[PDB]
Amino acid sequence: EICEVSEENYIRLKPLLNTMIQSNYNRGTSAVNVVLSLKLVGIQIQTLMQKMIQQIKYNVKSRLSDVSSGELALIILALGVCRNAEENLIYDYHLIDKLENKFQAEIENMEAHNGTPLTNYYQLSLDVLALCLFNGNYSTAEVVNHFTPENKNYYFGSQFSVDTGAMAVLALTCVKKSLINGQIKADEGSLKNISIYTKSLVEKILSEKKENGLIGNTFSTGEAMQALFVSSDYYNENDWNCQQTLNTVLTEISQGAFSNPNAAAQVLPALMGKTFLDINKDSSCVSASGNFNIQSYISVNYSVRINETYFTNVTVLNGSVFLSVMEKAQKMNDTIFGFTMEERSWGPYITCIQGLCANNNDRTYWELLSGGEPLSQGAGSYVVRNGENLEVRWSKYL
Ligand SMILES: *[C@@H]1O[C@H](CO)[C@@H](O)[C@H](O)[C@H]1NC(C)=O
Ligand SMILES: *[C@@H]1O[C@H](CO)[C@@H](O)[C@H](O)[C@H]1NC(C)=O
Ligand SMILES: *[C@@H]1O[C@H](CO)[C@@H](O)[C@H](O)[C@H]1NC(C)=O
Ligand SMILES: *[C@@H]1O[C@H](CO)[C@@H](O)[C@H](O)[C@H]1NC(C)=O
Ligand SMILES: *[C@@H]1O[C@H](CO)[C@@H](O)[C@H](O)[C@H]1NC(C)=O
Ligand SMILES: *[C@@H]1O[C@H](CO)[C@@H](O)[C@H](O)[C@H]1NC(C)=O
Ligand SMILES: *[C@@H]1O[C@H](CO)[C@@H](O)[C@H](O)[C@H]1NC(C)=O
Ligand SMILES: [C-]#N
Ligand SMILES: [C-]#N
Repeated sequence: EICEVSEENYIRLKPLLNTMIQSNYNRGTSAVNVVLSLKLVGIQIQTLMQKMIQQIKYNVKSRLSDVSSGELALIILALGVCRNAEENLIYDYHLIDKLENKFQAEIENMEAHNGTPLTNYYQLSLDVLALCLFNGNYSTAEVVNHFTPENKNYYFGSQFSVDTGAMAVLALTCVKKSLINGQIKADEGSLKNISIYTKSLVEKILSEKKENGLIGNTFSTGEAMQALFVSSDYYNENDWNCQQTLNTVLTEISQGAFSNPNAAAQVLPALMGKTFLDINKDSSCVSASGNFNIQSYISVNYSVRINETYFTNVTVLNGSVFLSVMEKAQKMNDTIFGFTMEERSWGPYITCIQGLCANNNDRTYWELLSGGEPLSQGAGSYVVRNGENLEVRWSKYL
């Protein structure tokens, strides 16, 4: 099933539009995914598009190897949504060949280690999808090997990463199309195995559908919708009411739930009935499209768990975010609450506390909780309230 925002309700998407526009004044965040979504729905913003190229050119010279596989995949997608002059940058800077190397690097690490890539299956899926859409050299055999639905990298503890599964589905579907078309060769029987993978992932995705229509959570719904658009083969119209989902999302938007330019960007395409598979490197650009009118305090229970728990009383200004709490709590005692952050596009990401750094290969990270409950937002975004047990917990995957 595919449902779209009624053109009568197109105005409801205004906050996302604005939110993504304000991204301009932020060299910290990425403009790639922002421009990616916009271009994908036939909307062009010069100011953001200019910012995108700036970052892209800045990263081809230096950082070239520091850019992650998925990040490169995203760059490739944003430049090649439709055919324009900027698409040449894909074939000028050998980005596809670069992605093949970065993707292979992910593979190497999975063998050099217990099955963990340099990043994650979400990015891995992005890689395969990009390589697939742009005729890159990838092993369809290696795809079947590493993408089985029961793979550990689809799950975080007990939670099945809806985001990951959704992106996996999109990628796998692309290969599925690239196989039916003579666009690439594959060991016969692979199509079946891929379809089966896809079938399984969809059922898992739908299993995480909330009663209000959300799939996973708010910020996984956007791309879960895309995955479900392209996989009607594996579900009935009673297993999902798309219009309900669309309604719930529209409600949250009005509630400012997508103040995060990355959260906004990732939800935009599905709301307009678009998916990443709508990307055609051989032109579809609708250029003419686009036309736009224009002293309270609070206290919380700040826990930090490793084996033992170090908890304190923190009092901050109203409207303060989780990260601010962490910063004030680190002033109270640096030995116990001193931490390390990285900007990580999405916003501040907590890497180390007390010198204990998260390790990808060790499957370990710091989890953010509110009264023993995993947050749906990053530390910089999550506005804290009152009486909350704000726990930061050393965690693994099962
Ligand atoms: C498909 O899956 C079956 C069972 O897992 C396996 O025996 C076979 O090798 C796979 N076929 C291909 C072409 O990968
Ligand atoms: C555009 O928005 C402004 C906001 O002040 C409003 O005054 C005006 O009526 C709108 N015009 C059109 C054509 O939408
Ligand atoms: C604060 O958090 C810690 C860890 O969960 C807990 O031991 C303590 O009881 C909490 N205090 C309150 C006010 O609930
Ligand atoms: C906590 O305790 C475990 C086992 O008692 C120990 O191996 C580890 O170093 C400590 N911290 C963690 C969770 O790594
Ligand atoms: C922490 O102290 C603040 C004021 O310093 C107080 O409002 C709060 O009640 C204290 N914590 C608890 C357990 O109430
Ligand atoms: C601070 O403001 C928020 C919303 O503006 C409100 O929910 C909260 O009640 C205020 N502070 C307290 C302690 O109530
Ligand atoms: C930090 O907290 C610990 C634990 O109570 C305390 O012993 C120490 O004096 C505090 N000061 C620092 C910065 O180490
Ligand atoms: C993140 N899960
Ligand atoms: C998750 N970052």
